Amino acid sequence: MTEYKLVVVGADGVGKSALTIQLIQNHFVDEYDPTIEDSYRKQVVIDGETCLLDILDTAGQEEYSAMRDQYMRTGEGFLCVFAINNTKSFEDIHHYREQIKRVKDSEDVPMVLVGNKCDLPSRTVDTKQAQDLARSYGIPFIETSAKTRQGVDDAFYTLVREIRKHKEK
Ligand SMILES: *CC(=O)N1[C@@H]2CC[C@H]1CN(c1nc(OC[C@@]34CCCN3C[C@H](F)C4)nc3c(F)c(-c4cc(O)cc5ccc(F)c(C#C)c45)ncc13)C2
Ligand SMILES: Nc1nc2c(ncn2[C@@H]2O[C@H](COP(=O)(O)OP(=O)(O)O)[C@@H](O)[C@H]2O)c(=O)[nH]1
Ligand SMILES: [Mg+2]
Repeated sequence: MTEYKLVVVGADGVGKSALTIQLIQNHFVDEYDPTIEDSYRKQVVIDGETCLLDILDTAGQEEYSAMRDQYMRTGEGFLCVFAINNTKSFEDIHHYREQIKRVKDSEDVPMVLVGNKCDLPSRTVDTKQAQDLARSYGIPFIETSAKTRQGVDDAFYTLVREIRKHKEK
């Protein structure tokens, strides 16, 4: 069975854990332990292919040990998540993309830009801003809500499709 290693990265509080738990459990958590970094497996069918998705939901101290470099280097594609009500989390996307490029030693790593919390009314990052950023990176952009499940399947499945396109060479 085909396995895909997905990694969810981004600032604290953008909804990485809520997105992961929505995908895996079809339920919205109002709180998820900020001390829990972990990987979950989910079997799905994407475009007729039965896959195993291994989803690493990242958390912990900001540290750049060689061990953590190798841990991140195992990821085959990355969801780079910001929240559309938090401009700082959007400005931090550059950082996460650069760190992925660094550990993967490539400018062509499967990535999807995810603007989460799209159910909230207090939007500070406009859609055009995010699509412009994603266009400049050459990656898809998807708006999601872990609360309503809007866009959640599409974000993770689009990442899988990006990994397949990379694997085809
Ligand atoms: C509370 C919590 O769980 N986290 C916080 C944000 C994400 C997690 C882990 N921590 C963390 N933070 C940052 O950047 C935080 C900012 C804001 C304040 C100072 N910095 C720099 C920017 F301004 C943002 N980055 C990381 C981080 F890069 C990694 C990590 C580490 C290594 O060695 C490789 C690597 C490769 C690819 C990656 F995507 C990431 C990531 C993420 C990598 N680990 C934790 C980070 C604080
Ligand atoms: N309204 C709304 N709240 C969300 C959404 N995603 C996450 N949250 C909330 O934002 C807070 C932080 O989410 P969390 O998953 O812990 O973010 P993480 O730090 O990136 O893992 C929690 O209270 C979640 O309930 C969303 O799409 N909409
Ligand atoms: Mg979390």
